[PDB]
Amino acid sequence: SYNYLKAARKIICIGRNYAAHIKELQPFFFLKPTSSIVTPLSSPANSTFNGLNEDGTNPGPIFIPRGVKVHHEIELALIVSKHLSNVTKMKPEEVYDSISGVALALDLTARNVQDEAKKKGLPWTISKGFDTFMPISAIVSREKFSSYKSNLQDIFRVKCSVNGQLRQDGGTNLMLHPLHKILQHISTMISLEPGDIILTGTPAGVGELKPGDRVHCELLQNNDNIVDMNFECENRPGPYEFRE
Amino acid sequence: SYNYLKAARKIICIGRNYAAHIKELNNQPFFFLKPTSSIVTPLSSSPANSTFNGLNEDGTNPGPIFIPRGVKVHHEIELALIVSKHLSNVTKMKPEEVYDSISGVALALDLTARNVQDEAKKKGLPWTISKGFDTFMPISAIVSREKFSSYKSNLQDIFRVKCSVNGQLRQDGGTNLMLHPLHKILQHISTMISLEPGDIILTGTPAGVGELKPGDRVHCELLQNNDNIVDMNFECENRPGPYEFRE
Ligand SMILES: [Ca+2]
Ligand SMILES: [Ca+2]
Repeated sequence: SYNYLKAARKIICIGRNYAAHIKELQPFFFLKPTSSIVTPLSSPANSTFNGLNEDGTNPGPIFIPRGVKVHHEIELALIVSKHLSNVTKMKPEEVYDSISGVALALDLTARNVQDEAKKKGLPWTISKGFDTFMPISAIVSREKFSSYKSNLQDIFRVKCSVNGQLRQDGGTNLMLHPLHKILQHISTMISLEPGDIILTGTPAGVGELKPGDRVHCELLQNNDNIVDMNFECENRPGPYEFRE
Repeated sequence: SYNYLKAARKIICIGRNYAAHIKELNNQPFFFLKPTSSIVTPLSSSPANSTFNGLNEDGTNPGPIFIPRGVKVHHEIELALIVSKHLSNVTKMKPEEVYDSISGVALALDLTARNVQDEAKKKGLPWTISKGFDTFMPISAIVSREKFSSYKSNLQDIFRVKCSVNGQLRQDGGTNLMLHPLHKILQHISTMISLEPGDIILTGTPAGVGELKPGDRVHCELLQNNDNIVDMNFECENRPGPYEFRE
């Protein structure tokens, strides 16, 4: 089921949210356009995005734009199911009641474009929003993990492999800002509504992606595979070309 | 009609897009997104502690401009285009094609948390929050293209925008001062972030940016061939939540 993708009016993400070292066991956010959504192949002309299908699907490859160095970032996505506006405080048990399920997503980033944006203090939008820059899986309904209703913070494990090599493998228990604080903090600035997709950060191990690479990503629940997706990278057509 | 608002999948904006001195007129651009959750319409357009609870079947969201605690807000009056078709990897667009790529235009305010944005700039961090607070995109009803069907060969020079606060005029400029024209904006954007019917594109603001504080009265308008086609007003208030900016 990819239908939830049609109800997504917004995609807000959190950055640098995973511990790289034991000792560290403040936050910034950025948007991603829903036009960047792309779904696995097994789910017009010169077009790199023509809108989602009736069922919310958008099968296609990752379009690496010319001149751009793309880095992959595997992440757990929350599918908000309630209206959250200026929440003063949320407890772990409440995350479950605020979402309809989760999904496995890749927060593709145009590294060199972002490097230049950070240098000039300019918007990150483009480096984070190219078409297909948010490859995502089908939704995993909460009922599938209602048994962990009181706290979902430690049950998930996310991993990403490129060309048969494991590059990222982290558990959500390494998260710096927990799920309940993410939902609460955000609501005090940019109110959330049903259908909103929230990316919660990526674990260490970010690597690059080039045309021809095969990406295999997984989402585990108590070390049990519940999401397995694959994407192929190709050259983005059109006239775009990034040159510093 | 504010129904178009319900169909907007995204809001993209172009920055520093207006000449401030004659000199540049006889001759680079960056973009950023805004959440549709930042939309707010005039009080006469149509729960608890909520500064945004979704749009009505109307497409409206009548309300004040909620200014966050500790935040300094700057107003930016701008012309918004309402895309009507799929634009992806377009190689070239002529001024004449703008009319057929939109269903109309609207008058919008691109509100910004200046001190929050200054900090982001220094730290090289995203502008999202400084540009996305609820109500940070006050916007008018739609102006259907038939209204200006007569200039379908080139709409670049027929509009003018103006913003005034507490009775005093602050911003006033014609779209003829735009550094990057409407057809180029649409074209260039499509080569990175494809557009689909319903997308809203903010096209930049003229010089004269100023501040808005709780209790302020904002009056903005859009003219076509120097005739007022849209006139909207907004009230500023204190954001009612736990948020507070401190440097
Ligand atoms: Ca990320
Ligand atoms: Ca602006």
